[PDB]
Order: sequence, then structure tokens, then C-alpha cells
Amino acid sequence: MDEFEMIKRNTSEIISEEELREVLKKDEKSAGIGFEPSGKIHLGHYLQIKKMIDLQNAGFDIIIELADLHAYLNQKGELDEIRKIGDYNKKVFEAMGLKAKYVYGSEWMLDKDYTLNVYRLALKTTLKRARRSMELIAREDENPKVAEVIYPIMQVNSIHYKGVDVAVGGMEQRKIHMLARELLPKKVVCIHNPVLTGLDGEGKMSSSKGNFIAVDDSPEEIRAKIKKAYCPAGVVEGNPIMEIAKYFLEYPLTIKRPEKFGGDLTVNSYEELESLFKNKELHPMDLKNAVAEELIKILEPIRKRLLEHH
Amino acid sequence: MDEFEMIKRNTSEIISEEELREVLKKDEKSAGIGFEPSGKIHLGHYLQIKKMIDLQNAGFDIIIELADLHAYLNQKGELDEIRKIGDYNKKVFEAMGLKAKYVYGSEWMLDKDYTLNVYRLALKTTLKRARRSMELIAREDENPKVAEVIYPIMQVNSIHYKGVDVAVGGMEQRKIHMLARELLPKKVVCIHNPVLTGLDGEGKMSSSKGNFIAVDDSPEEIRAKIKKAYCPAGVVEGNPIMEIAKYFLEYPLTIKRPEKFGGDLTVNSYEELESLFKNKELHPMDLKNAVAEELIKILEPIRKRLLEHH
Ligand SMILES: CC(C)(Br)C(=O)Nc1ccc(C[C@H](N)C(=O)O)cc1
Ligand SMILES: CC(C)(Br)C(=O)Nc1ccc(C[C@H](N)C(=O)O)cc1
Repeated sequence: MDEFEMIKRNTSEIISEEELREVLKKDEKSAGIGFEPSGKIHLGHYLQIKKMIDLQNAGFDIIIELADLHAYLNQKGELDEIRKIGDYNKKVFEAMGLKAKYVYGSEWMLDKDYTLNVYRLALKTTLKRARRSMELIAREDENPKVAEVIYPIMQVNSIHYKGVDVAVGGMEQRKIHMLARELLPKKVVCIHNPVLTGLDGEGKMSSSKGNFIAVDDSPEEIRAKIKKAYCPAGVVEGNPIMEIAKYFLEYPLTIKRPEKFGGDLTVNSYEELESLFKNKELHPMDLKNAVAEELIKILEPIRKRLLEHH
Repeated sequence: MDEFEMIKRNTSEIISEEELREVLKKDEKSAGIGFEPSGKIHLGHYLQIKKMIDLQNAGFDIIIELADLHAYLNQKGELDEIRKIGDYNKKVFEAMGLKAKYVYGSEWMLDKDYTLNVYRLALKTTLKRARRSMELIAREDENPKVAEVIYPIMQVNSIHYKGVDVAVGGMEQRKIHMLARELLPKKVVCIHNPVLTGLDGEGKMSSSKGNFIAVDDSPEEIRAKIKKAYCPAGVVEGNPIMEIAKYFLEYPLTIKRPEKFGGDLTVNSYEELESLFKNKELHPMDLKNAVAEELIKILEPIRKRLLEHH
């Protein structure tokens, strides 16, 4: 692959491709993503950090916002506690191999100039639009707070303030990103990563829904989680195990199985793996076993770096 | 009257009376109101400044917020223009005889501490509540902006930040004030003045509805405005002319009229005036003539101070 196709790989959408082409030519180009600090860092975070790495390899300076005020506004607790978890997440992202500028949003979100532009943007952001942009982000609340509609403006403002050429996020960030593209003088290139399905297939992988594999889960726990995971034979869509094979595993992939079940199977691409699964040539139990053992090897250096701290 | 009854006079409500009693005892007590800067200063503004004067006479230090960022958030234009009109309004309020601390909201509304508490309060203010509190304040907008729900939080925050014991406003400010009483550690005493009816009786006196008498209107213009004004015989409620007699005129009041219409009439109180009007003992034309001529004499020193600037 070339640089553009390496950035595009395993993304849901790039907004837009020609604009990304314009960016790649620059000697200096920056790319940002922000994370509300999370008690566990899971495969959904890893997918996005993997993509920030792809950009760093393509010559981007990477900015990681530890979004403490966003988490505060989205009801994750008190600021000092959120910042502690932010610092923990930083260590995890470094353990994943991302050397970047890790910044707390509150480092600039209280500047007078920034705050004035929050108010400028509030004047151009309709309440309906702001709520639409938060539908997949806002913490469930039967009595939604004003903080919910401040949140999207502040993300747009930070895209403006930190001056990134590229914003990266999960597909759930797309409407906030389409606000930023509409409201800001410089249109940011937006790279949207897929939203992983949760292990039970009930919804999306979520830190608060307990349907995730954490990057520092133990081998036994990964095996237990994958064993129980939704994985209907032949079904690829909404299949979290097929998702993990697509987004995290390396190919060629040797799938070990007994000779009585057709013997070990070497598949050279996820597309062949999908073909072998769509028609029950590969059983869920054998897919799960290989997905488990290979995911373990992938996360091992991460877990190990984190374990060494003890 | 004593101090409490002088403050209460011609108010719609005091929240609450016992709390105001506690305040009056203090050697130092402050009272605030804020005005979005307005191209014309009208009898509605004067009624509130008259009440700030009542408080100043009762030993309050008065704070007048020229609410430039509020007007900005409520779509009155650009900040520099709004501030010009703010400075004009200050001159008008001084011409009314109020010597006070006149402060632009933007002087403190961009402080880091203030802005952080905006976000704290956004977490405790529901979007429904915030919109309810703005129903009589927000500029008409088919596509309401996020600025609309930031506005009420910022007013509450300023009540907190500027530390007033008493907040004064028209009845349309009551729901914002009931937020401040619920959210802030120190419960502010709220003094609500009536909302004057517009001259056509169609609604409330408004700077943007052209149904007002401005304090610097010329005598001929006051007469023309009062002549055309809604004033049905016997009807006192919603009658702007009866309102002006109640809130602005001094009693005893001599009402001049021809001998053929019963001759000049001296009424010692608005209550007697209301009695003489409820049963058509006093005609609208005669009420209007006296209300016009006496309102002119009341506003004359104000108009004159303002004219001297030319
Ligand atoms: C400033 C830059 C460009 Br790094 C940026 O994109 N900031 C940002 C991004 C995402 C989030 C949280 C996010 N909405 C979520 O749901 O987790 C917060 C802040
Ligand atoms: C800070 C203090 C205590 Br002086 C205060 O009350 N500020 C305040 C009051 C009213 C308004 C505007 C008002 N909502 C309107 O509709 O005109 C803006 C700011």
C-alpha cells in the first residue's frame, strides 16, 4: 500500500479523500483525536490509536486530547479524578506504541479567547443540531443538561484552536465533525473509524456497557470473553469475532484445528477468512480459538509494558 | 412608608419578604440588575431604575450590568456595537438620577474561574429548565441556538460572581432567578417589577415592538403616543395609561378638564384614580391629557440632561 491507502485501510469514511490528498503533500501536518478518560482502555480505543499510528507513520504530528472537561461535561465525575484516569490512559496509549503530544483539554479550554469563541459558535449552532450530534455520545440522562449541548461546540472549538489538519474519531463523532466543517474557517479532514460491536452483539463496544475486551485483559479473560461472544456461523455482519480478525489480526493467519475438523488452515487475507466463514467452511469454535490466541499475542506487549509498572 | 414598604411599593413580588428583612439590617448590602443594551431606553427601563433608586435610598450599593455578552448571546449584534449602546444606556441611567457602579458583563465573564463555573452550572441545569427560563427573553428564532440556553446560566453565574444580596428584574426574569435560588450556595433576594403593557395593549412594552414611550421622547411625541394608546373606558387591567399613572405619576394629582366635563379633579391616590376610572367618572380623553402632561414633566429633567450633551 501507499500512504493514502495505508491511512484509509479499515476506516469507515474519509471526509474527504481529495482533501486528505492535499494534506499529505505538506511537510508539516497534524492529526488529532480526543478521548474522554476511561477506566478501561479497550479494543475500540486501540483501533483509533492504531489509526493515529498510521498517520504518524505518514508524517503527521499527533495530538491526543485527554478530554477532561468533555468527560466532566458528559458526567464522568469530578475533574481531578478524571485527570487521574486521563494520566492512566496516556500510559496505556504509550504502551500501545504511540509517541505523541498528550494534552488535557482544560489546558486551553479556559483561555479567554477560546471561551469567547465558544459563545460565537453557540450563536451559530442550533440546539437541535447540537443534540443530534450528541445522540451517540451523551451519557444517558432522562433530564438532559445544558452541558450536553455545550460539549459539541467545545469539540469544534478545539479543532479550531489546536489547528489540526485532520480529526480522527469513531463514526459516532461524524455529526460533531460535520459541524466543525460547517462552522470553522479551515475545513478539517475527518477520518472515521468503525464502531466495534460489543461481545454479546447487543450493541457497540462500550466502556460503560461491559461488552469489551480491554487491552490489558489477561489471557484467560480474553479466552473467556471470546468463548461467550456472539458468533453465529456464516454471519459476518455484527459479528465481533470477525471484526477482531479484520481490524486487529495479521495475515497470513494460520488457524489451528484438529485433523478431524479439517486440519490447520492458513488464510492469506481477512477477505478469504470472511469467505471461509460465510459458508460454514470455518467453524465459530475454531475461529474463536484462533482469534483468541492471536489477539492475546497482539496485546501481550501492551499488557507486559503495563505489568512492568508493578 | 418605612424602608421595606418603600422597596415593596409597585413591585409584583419579593422573593422573599423575610429574606429581604434579613438583608435590610446589614450595614453593607448590594443590589443588582442587568440590561441588554437597548437602542431606546423606555418606561420599562425607567421603572426598574426607579426601583434601584429605592434600594439605593435604603442603603444598597447598586450594580448595573451593561449586559454586553448577554445581548451578544441573545443576537443583538456585534460586541463592539453593543458596548457603544451600553455606554449610551449608562448615560441615560445616570440622567435618571442613579449614581451606581455600571459594569460590562464581559469585564468578568471571560475569567477562568467564572467560565469553569459556567460549566459546573451547565451540569446542573436541564435543557428544558433553561429553555423555560428564556421563554420571555430569547429573541424570536425559528432555529433556537445553543446561545439561548447558555444565557440563563451566565446570568445565574454573575449573580454568584458579583455577590449581590438582591437581584432586581422584570417578572420575565423570575425563572432565571428561581434557578439562581436553586443552584447557588447563597440564596439571592429577588425583586420583580411589573411588566408594562405596550401602548396598543397588544402585549408588553418592548424595545423591538415599537409600543413604548422612550424617556427622551419629545413632548409632542409623548402626546401623540398616548393619544393613540389603548385606553378603554372603565377598563383598568391591561390599560397602559392607567399603568403609567400608577407607576410614574405623583399624587395628589390634579386632572385638568373643562367645566362642561365636570371641571378639574384632584385625586389623592392612584386607588382613587382607579375608582374614578372603573366607573366612567373620569373619561379616557381627560385621563390621557393629564397622564401625557404629567409624564412629560416627569421625563423633562431626563430629556434635558440628555439634550445638554448636544
Ligand atoms: C482537539 C482535538 C482535535 Br485532539 C479533538 O479532536 N478533541 C476532542 C476529540 C474527541 C473528544 C471526545 C469524544 N467526543 C468522545 O466521545 O470520546 C473530546 C475532544
Ligand atoms: C450580575 C447581576 C446581579 Br447585576 C445581574 O443580575 N446580571 C444580569 C441581569 C439581567 C440581564 C439581562 C436580562 N436577562 C434581560 O432580559 O434584559 C443580564 C445580566
